[PDB]
Amino acid sequence: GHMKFTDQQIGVLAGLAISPEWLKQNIAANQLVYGIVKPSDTVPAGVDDYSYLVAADDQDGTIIFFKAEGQTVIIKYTSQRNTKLKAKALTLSQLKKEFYQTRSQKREVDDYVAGLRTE
Repeated sequence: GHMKFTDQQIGVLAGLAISPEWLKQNIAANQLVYGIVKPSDTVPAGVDDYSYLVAADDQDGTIIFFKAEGQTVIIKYTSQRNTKLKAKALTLSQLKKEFYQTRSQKREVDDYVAGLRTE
């Protein structure tokens, strides 16, 4: 912990970085779930309390794992469910300066945080 931001707020940046259009299509109809891995369901290695973005209908379709630790985000995404994740490490600053530059944008980004499902 001892961090800043909230995971909710960071995941939008992490998926605007990785298929922003797929993030948008799903938020348009609220079809996007924000949920945590946990020792809960079938998952790959190295995500043990990572947040994962998927749509409720896109299970095998497309998926984006992320976790902010400190001032880094390790985005772990794939286009094939049955194979391991890629890795994009960025600083939390990188993502903020890509998808949180302006003041007006702080609406839209936080709007994508408030048009997700959580369960």
